[PDB]
Formats: sequence, C-alpha cells, structure tokens
Amino acid sequence: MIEKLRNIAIIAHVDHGKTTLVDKLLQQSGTILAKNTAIKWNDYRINIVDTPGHADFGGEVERVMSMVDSVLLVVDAFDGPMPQTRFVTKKAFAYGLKPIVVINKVDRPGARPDWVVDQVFDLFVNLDATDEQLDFPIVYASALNGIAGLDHEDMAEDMTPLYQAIVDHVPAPDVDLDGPFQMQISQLDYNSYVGVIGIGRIKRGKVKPNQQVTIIDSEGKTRNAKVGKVLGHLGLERIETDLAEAGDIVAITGLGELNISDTVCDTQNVEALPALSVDEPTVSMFFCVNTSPFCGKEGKFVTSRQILDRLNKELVHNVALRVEETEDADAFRVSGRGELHLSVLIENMRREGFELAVSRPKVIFREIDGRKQEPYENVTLDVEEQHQGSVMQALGERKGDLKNMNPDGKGRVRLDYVIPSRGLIGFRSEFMTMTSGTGLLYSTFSHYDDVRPGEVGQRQNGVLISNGQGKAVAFALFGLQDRGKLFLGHGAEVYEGQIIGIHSRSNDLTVNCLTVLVPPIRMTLEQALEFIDDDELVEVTPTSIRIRKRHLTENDRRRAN
Repeated sequence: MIEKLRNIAIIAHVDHGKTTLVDKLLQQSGTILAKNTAIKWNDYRINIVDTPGHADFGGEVERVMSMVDSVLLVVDAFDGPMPQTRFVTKKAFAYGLKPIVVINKVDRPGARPDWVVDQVFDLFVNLDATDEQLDFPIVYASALNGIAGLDHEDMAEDMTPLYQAIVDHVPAPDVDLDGPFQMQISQLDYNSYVGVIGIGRIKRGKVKPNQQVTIIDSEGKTRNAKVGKVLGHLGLERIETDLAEAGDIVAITGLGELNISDTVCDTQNVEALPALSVDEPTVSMFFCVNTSPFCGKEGKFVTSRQILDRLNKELVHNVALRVEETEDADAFRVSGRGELHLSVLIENMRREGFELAVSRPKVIFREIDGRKQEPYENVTLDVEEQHQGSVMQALGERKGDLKNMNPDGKGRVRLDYVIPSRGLIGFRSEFMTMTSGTGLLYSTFSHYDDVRPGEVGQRQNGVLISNGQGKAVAFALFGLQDRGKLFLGHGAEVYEGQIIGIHSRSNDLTVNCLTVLVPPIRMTLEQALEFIDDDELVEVTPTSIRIRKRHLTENDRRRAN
C-alpha cells in the first residue's frame, strides 16, 4: 500500500495553456504555475512538477526530471509540437521516462489532431526507445469545456480520461518506505519568514519536524542539522506536515544554506545520493582580450582578469559550459553546448561593455576505446521546394546523411539529417541566405561516433586586408570593389590587418583603402563567426564587430609559411 503516488513533470510551449489544463485538473479533483501542483484524485496523489522555460540550461530541467517518473507533453491541436520544447523532451527521454501526450485546444477552428500526432511521433526521433514511442498514450483535451478523451470526436464528460492515463501509465516512485531517511535536494526556494528551503523527492524513509539529520554534499563533507518545518504540497500551496514519507515531494526548512545535490540523511545512516547533470560541451572557442589598435575605445572592460572573472561567473548558472586557462594568458578556452550557446554569452558580454576577440568555433573530439570520435546531431530542415535540391547538396558536402524527406503538399518540405557538428557549424548563415530567409532549421545532439574521414569545404574566397590605419576614402573603395565585395563605405575607421572585404578569388590580398559605391556587406555576429577562418578572429565591442587576421602585419603572416 501507499503507492497511490504519481510524480509527473509537465512540458508545454508557453502559449499552449499548460496552466489552464492543470487548473482544470485541480478543480475537478478532491483537492504562472506553481513549481509543484499536488492533486488528490480518488485515493491517488498526483504531483505535477513544472519545467523551466525553453531557455534555462542551469541544470534545472534535469533536476526536475530526477524527481519524477514520467512526463506530460502538452501540445496545441493546430500548432503541433513546438521546437522550443525540443531539449526538455530529449532530457526526459534521457532519464528513461515515457511520455503522456495531451493534445489540447482540440475544439479550436482549424484543429488538426491527426496531423499533430504524426508530428509528435516524428519529433520523437530524439532517439527514443521503442518503449517510449510505441505505447505512449494520447489524450485529447478541451480546457474550455474541461473534457478529455482517447478520441477527440468521442470525448468524456470531464477530465477522467487524463487522470486515468496518468494513473495507468505513470509508474509509482522507486522508493523504500522502511529504510533510514534519505532525500536529495533537487530544488531551492526562499521565504523571508522561514529562510532557505530545500525541495526534493524523498528517496527513503520518513522525516518529521525537529528530526536530527546529517547533510552530506557532493564531495563527502558533512554537517549536522535539525529539521525545522516539513512542508508537504497540497494544491498550489505548501503546508506544514508532521510527517513526510518516501515518494513524497516536499520542502524542508531549517537545515541552513542547502545546495542542490545535497543529500539529507538520518544521522545513523549517512549515504549520499549520486549527482546528475553530466551535460558536456561539444564545441570549443577561444575568448581573447582585444589586442588591436582600437583596444578599449568602445568597451570599458578589457583586461585579462575581468575576462577570466566574467567567464568564471557564467559557470554557476551554466553547467554545459567550461572555461580553461591557456599558455597565452590573454586567451581562454570556452566550451559550450552548441555554437549558438557561446554566441549569446558573447552577445550579452558586448552589452556589458566588454571588448574581446574570439576564434572560429571547433568541435571537441573525444577519444573512446582507442577510437577518435566526434559529436553528431539530428537536423530537421523546412524549406520551400525551390530550395530542396540546393539545400540537400550543401548538406551532402558537409557530411550529411539524409534519413528522411516529407513534402508539405503545399509547397514546402521537411528534411531529416544525421550530421556531425563539424559539418553543421556556420551552416545556419549560409542556409538562411540560400533559402532566401524562408527556411527553418533545428538541431539536437544525438551521439558521439567515429569521425567521418575527410574535411568540410573550406572558405572558397580569400579576404581583402587593410595595409594601414586611418579612415577609408571612397576614391580607394571604388577601386577595391573591382576585386570583390566590401564590408565598409566612406570614412570608416580602419587599422592594419583588419579584414575589409571578400576577395573575388581564393587567395588573400593586402590592399590600400586610404589612398558612388555599392552597399557594404554588414555582418551580424553569427554571420561573422561563420565567415572567419583559422588564422582569423572576430573583434567584438559593445557597438561594433570587426574582422581581422590573427597576425596583423603582412610580414608576420607571410613569415607563417
């Protein structure tokens, strides 16, 4: 007995009314979303733990997933599944969890449930076991009428089908009621009256107010403490209990400054629960102090220390990230999840008043069983049919393996690829122009595997490199556009070694733009990071983005050969 417990996490796009759904489940029971919603339906206790927004790689998602035994994916009957819920879903599958899928707003005009079922099932090649895609239940919902059913055209008179699906398909928590107390802190909270609050799912035993405990951290260091209050969850609120047991998701109040991954134990049996979120980076990138003639002329913060400090500050609220020191004490090896991750770190360092230069992002190879290996991704593209042949060939050049293609029937088409990150880096910029801006691209890390032999097509064109420092005059630029496209027009301030344009041919050319014009190519940070080669950097300031050679003088470059 006492396993009428169901702990489930809920996933939804922010516009797909997960708040409205839970609210309906709440008011038809015997009981921004609360972080936990405790529902009493029949003799069952259903904990619905919320998931963070689509942008939150602090490890919060896998903290939630470590407390629940299933997941509830809510999907609009017209929009279908949204790309933003991709990563939360991939992590639920990573924790072995099976999904319950709810297709709500099934009564809205233009609803197409059969269609979104296929989408949800197809989105489900986030490499999910047949256990997770075969036999996931589908429950259609209309929050307006508060009705659910296994068939949208044959719905029940209330939400009973959704309750039953949860009871039937969510397993009871894998816990022991009889052992000594053991609970890992998965979430933290705070209140001015009660202090630091530790939230988790009790793995073993039971806890009472004033119970003597021992907290062991991730390392093995311990301290004794006394439980203040034991807050069980009821509805959207918390309330003091005299007793919480194994399987319960509760909050404990008097243990001091708890940390995530701390394990609260009975003093007689101190045993730490294993930590979780090993989310390793797959793409590295050099963050360097700006050593250019414009150093510290647009950015306030430029020394090596404010760099190393700010980087070692994103570490607390980002764990996919790594930061290393290099032999060069003016450069740092920053590694993140994808190329997009490191971009936003820079893009809002720019807004902090930071001035720095960065290298082209490369993949992190990893040796496994004597075999060198690289990361692969699952890529899904949506292009107009007039771009299909062009997009395909490009991905083939970038070591892409076509796994599926599926036409809209209305002009567009979806393509599915397995591709190494090595070949997908910088593709986004090319793709968007190549597709004339219509195309959509979404990537998801798949697995490491043996490296595909060969290289990705290098930049075909060389660059135009400024030979001196000063303001660019139009009399020179008109002569330079005879040899390629420029990055700047009249009177732009320029120094030596700065890349000022794209050569119409393959070799680099050192020219003079200091000695009536086509609009200059202006590049976003994303475009600039795609452009540069291995002997180049992207100079980044709060208000500017310049591209420069690693070696500024033409003599230094030629010497490197």
